Amino acid sequence: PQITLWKRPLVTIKIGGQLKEALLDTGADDTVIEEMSLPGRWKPKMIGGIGGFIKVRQYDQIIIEIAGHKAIGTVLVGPTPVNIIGRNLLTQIGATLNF
Amino acid sequence: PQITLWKRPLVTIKIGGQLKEALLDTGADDTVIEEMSLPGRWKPKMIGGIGGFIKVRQYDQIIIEIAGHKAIGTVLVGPTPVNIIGRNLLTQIGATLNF
Ligand SMILES: COc1ccc(S(=O)(=O)N(CC(C)C)C[C@@H](O)[C@H](C[C@]23C[C@H]4C[C@H](C[C@H](C4)C2)C3)NC(=O)O[C@H]2CO[C@H]3OCC[C@H]32)cc1
Ligand SMILES: [Cl-]
Ligand SMILES: [Cl-]
Ligand code: NA
Repeated sequence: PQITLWKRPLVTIKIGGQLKEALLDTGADDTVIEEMSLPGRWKPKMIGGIGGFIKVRQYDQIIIEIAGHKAIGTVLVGPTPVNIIGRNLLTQIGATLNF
Repeated sequence: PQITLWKRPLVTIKIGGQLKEALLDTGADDTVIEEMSLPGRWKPKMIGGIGGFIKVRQYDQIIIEIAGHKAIGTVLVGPTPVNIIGRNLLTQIGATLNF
């Protein structure tokens, strides 16, 4: 699809068996999902943006479905009010910025 | 241009006669730049990032070139980890997300 930026670029994703809405975010290096359980081992990480840093759990090799396209990669889980699909998974679905 | 997301989508901007590097950020509603001097009056704005809320200076109707495309719009000045070009100016340069 071609997604305009007049509004936030929100799509439906499926992760951990759950359907969620998420933001396609080219400024996020990594994908960050609101608090949820995922299977497998994890390790702590700090990520920073406007306002400073938050602590998240890093899960590797997690599959997501993003607007109908399957991808696999690292997912960070932590206290965010909005699910963020970051570059590590945007690349896998062939997303590009065009102008 | 068509910009893939394997690396950060960094571009050169021109604002205040000066060249700076900025990140094209579809998850930002607003454009936020690090401390610099801009002409005219400013207004207060609170914006919320991943780490919490910060006060910024809002300057309206600022001329800015982004990857060679001309925009005239609102620029927020404050402590950001990187200069970010948000949707208010991405729309002016005709950017879309495609996959
Ligand atoms: C290492 O991997 C990551 C490291 C950092 C982030 S980040 O969420 O902090 N951020 C990085 C960027 C600031 C360099 C991504 C941004 O797109 C962030 C994305 C957010 C995702 C989620 C919803 C909302 C607030 C917050 C939580 C940040 C936008 N947007 C943002 O801060 O926008 C501000 C400027 O415009 C305004 O409009 C939106 C908030 C404000 C994500 C993954
Ligand atoms: Cl990854
Ligand atoms: Cl590619
Ligand atoms: Na894992």
